[PDB]
Amino acid sequence: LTPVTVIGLGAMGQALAGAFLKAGHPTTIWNRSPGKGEDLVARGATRAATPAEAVRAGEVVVVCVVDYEASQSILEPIAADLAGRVLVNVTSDAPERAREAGEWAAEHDIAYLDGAVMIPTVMIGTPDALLFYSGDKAAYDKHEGLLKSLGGQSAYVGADHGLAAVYDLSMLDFLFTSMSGLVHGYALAAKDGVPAASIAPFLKSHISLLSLAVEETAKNLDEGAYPGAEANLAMAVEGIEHILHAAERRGLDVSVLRGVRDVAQRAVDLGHGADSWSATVEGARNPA
Amino acid sequence: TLTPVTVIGLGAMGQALAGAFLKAGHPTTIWNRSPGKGEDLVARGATRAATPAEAVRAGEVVVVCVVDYEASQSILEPIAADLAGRVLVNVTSDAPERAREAGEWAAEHDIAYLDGAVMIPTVMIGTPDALLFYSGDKAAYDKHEGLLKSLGGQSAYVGADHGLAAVYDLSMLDFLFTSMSGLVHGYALAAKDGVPAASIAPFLKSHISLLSLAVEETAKNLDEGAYPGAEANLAMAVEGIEHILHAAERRGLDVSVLRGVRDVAQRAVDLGHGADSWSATVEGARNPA
Ligand SMILES: NC(=O)c1ccc[n+]([C@@H]2O[C@H](COP(=O)([O-])OP(=O)(O)OC[C@H]3O[C@@H](n4cnc5c(N)ncnc54)[C@H](OP(=O)(O)O)[C@@H]3O)[C@@H](O)[C@H]2O)c1
Ligand SMILES: NC(=O)c1ccc[n+]([C@@H]2O[C@H](COP(=O)([O-])OP(=O)(O)OC[C@H]3O[C@@H](n4cnc5c(N)ncnc54)[C@H](OP(=O)(O)O)[C@@H]3O)[C@@H](O)[C@H]2O)c1
Repeated sequence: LTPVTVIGLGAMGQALAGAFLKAGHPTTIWNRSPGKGEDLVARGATRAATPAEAVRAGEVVVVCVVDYEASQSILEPIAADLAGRVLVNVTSDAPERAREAGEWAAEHDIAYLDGAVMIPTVMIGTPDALLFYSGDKAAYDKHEGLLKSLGGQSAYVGADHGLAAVYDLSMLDFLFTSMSGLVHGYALAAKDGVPAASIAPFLKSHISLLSLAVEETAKNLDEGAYPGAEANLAMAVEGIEHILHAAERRGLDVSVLRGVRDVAQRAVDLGHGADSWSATVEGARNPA
Repeated sequence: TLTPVTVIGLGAMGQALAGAFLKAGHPTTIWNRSPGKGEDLVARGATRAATPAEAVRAGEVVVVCVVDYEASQSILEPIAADLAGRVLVNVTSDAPERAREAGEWAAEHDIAYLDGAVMIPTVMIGTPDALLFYSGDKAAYDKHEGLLKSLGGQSAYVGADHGLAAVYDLSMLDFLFTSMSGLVHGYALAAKDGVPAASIAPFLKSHISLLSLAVEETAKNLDEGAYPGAEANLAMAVEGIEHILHAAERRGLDVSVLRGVRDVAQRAVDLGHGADSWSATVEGARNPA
């Protein structure tokens, strides 16, 4: 039963440590700020007094903090104590930061997986939870059972240390932008006296539509073909402008809709008014 | 015999509506401003009218589906005399203000009026996955419910206010178009590092599932004014968005949408919500600087 260490006792670090304990792994925890995660110690975790003590207690060291400025500020002073252990950083950040961390790990003889948690804390430790990994495949295979205690959908995506961050940020781009639009549409409805509870059942239709659009948009963008006969971009721009101006008249922030509209109109300017929404990729890639 | 219907507008959606009326056996008359559209509807049995006046005279119910209300009212106003008596159904997507103006005009001309919206793509018209909203004259909706239900399983009359369907429509399209922008953007980000969209797509089901539950939870949070952030705080999410925005900008992508996403979230943090959940961003949307 491989001993593991969790660096970071924010919401997600605590979830990761809890899943390791539930799976029966000896678990050691550490956080910059004191007093967090009381229940983890009640569940059997050892609380380390220093970062070096923490890493020396784990054959695998899992880091989950807010950014790589934070993670590397913790890890750089203790590089010598990471020798012979597998370092796994699941902090969400840019591929450039993951690649820099990977170069530093290689310099110090530290087996390295750079990863990402793609689901909320309550899903950690369940079969459906998705986590990405990239880097040392031998280390991933050796500790696959340990890692799968965090989520059944653990997905290794390649040896390049930035690849997990590519998949992570691309998906979060979609997710956060979508969550912004969800809040915004409910805010628009509320301005006109419609509670969100009345809109929510109908949005199931747009969730189903998004599932179809995931596949079609992927094929269109990979191909560079944007067939618009059944729904053209010029029509969509007019539709978006109606939303934009309605929300503006109601005193809502419309920075997001203005961006949606501007990127779409840019693609129209580039010749894509008869193409589908997928042609907006041309406006995103070729801004004015 | 079956109720005769007229479709005004032979763009993509008008053609789909006319095709569904034909499939159900309704006599169907069609008209479009520009020539040469919808000839396959004529082959399937539709009658092409030469003018909008002739088109409406052939229908007990008149269904309009054009690009905006500037367009629809420019067609309908000159033919008010021929519309009197008939039921007018406008499913063009536009602002509630335009729908209320059109409903007032119809009422002042003794035209029974439904204002509606098509919420799904053309392939779903005539199927159980169709969703259309209607608001306005309940008596006309009830009389012609069977005709309207030939378009789609979910045919939802929402209330008397002529602008109410438009509120439901634009609120949902706000979500849909914003989400579609993010889907294109995320795939574009992946491609900048050589990752095809086909490689990202299989994993997006995880986030569609998240969004499916967020639809319900976010609705409750906003209706209640409760934004519990213990398990995912807004300050953490702002940093996450920053990383996406910088990664994308450094790869040469337009980041206007992410900048807006971040700015509304940051405004909510500035209003005291850094420990609350993403739902607290409604306060930034409502109280811009
Ligand atoms: N639902 C979720 O919560 C969720 C889901 C998927 C992914 N994630 C990812 O998980 C990561 C952690 O997020 P979280 O939700 O756990 O955030 P959180 O609850 O805000 O925790 C932030 C963590 O980072 C630490 N930290 C920040 N700056 C630091 C510094 N300069 N030095 C040392 N430690 C520092 C904090 O330590 P202190 O306690 O000392 O501040 C804490 O342990 C993020 O990358 C996030 O995107 C989270
Ligand atoms: N396509 C979809 O997936 C979809 C889904 C849901 C809702 N809708 C809604 O359906 C409505 C129609 O969209 P669509 O996809 O059919 O658009 P489209 O294919 O671009 O067709 C536009 C229609 O409007 C007409 N039009 C434009 N300006 C006009 C004017 N000044 N006078 C008269 N006619 C005018 C066009 O006639 P000409 O041929 O003479 O230009 C055509 O019939 C929009 O409100 C849209 O949001 C569409």
